[PDB]
Amino acid sequence: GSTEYKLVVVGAVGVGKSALTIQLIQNHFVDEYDPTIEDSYRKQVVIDGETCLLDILDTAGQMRDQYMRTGEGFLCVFAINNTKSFEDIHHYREQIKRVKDSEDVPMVLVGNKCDLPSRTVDTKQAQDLARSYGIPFIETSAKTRQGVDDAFYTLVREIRKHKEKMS
Ligand SMILES: Nc1nc2c(ncn2[C@@H]2O[C@H](COP(=O)(O)OP(=O)(O)NP(=O)(O)O)[C@@H](O)[C@H]2O)c(=O)[nH]1
Ligand SMILES: [Mg+2]
Repeated sequence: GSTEYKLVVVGAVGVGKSALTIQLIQNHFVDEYDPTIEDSYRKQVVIDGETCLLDILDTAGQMRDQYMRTGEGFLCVFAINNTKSFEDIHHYREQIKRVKDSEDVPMVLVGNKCDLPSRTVDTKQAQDLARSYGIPFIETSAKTRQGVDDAFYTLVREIRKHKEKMS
């Protein structure tokens, strides 16, 4: 078996967690909203010449300790027209560090819905927060597929760097 990576997608209700994950796995988008309880998915990919098995947990917007314990890296999603969702990232991250007992947990900040018109969260404020945390920031649109593969592949790169360092 090729290296397995356990990725967990977290963020507020309605930000696009499910829409990003379904683009990655099935290559389509839907407008209809079906709220998530707890979903999981598996996908084989090649990243930087290496075959990876991605094991993805797609979490509910509104159980937390257990997924924080199992995940190796976290996709922290907000929507660019949802100020509260952006503010919520601080609270997710604190809960993660506390569960892992560690200042260093692989994470990627994702600002989704970049296809929409009136953004209430600006790029600079998100870039600033990612610089503070020492993690990457990626803008995405699950509607168009812009950035989707980059978001997940970057998270795997962050997990690889963390194993190297911990060694
Ligand atoms: N314009 C646009 N709409 C999107 C985008 N991503 C998701 N949406 C829309 O936003 C709504 C919520 O998407 P969804 O994937 O269900 O969000 P979620 O974060 O999984 N919700 P939950 O926490 O309840 O499981 C749907 O109407 C969906 O089509 C996007 O990038 N752009
Ligand atoms: Mg969902």
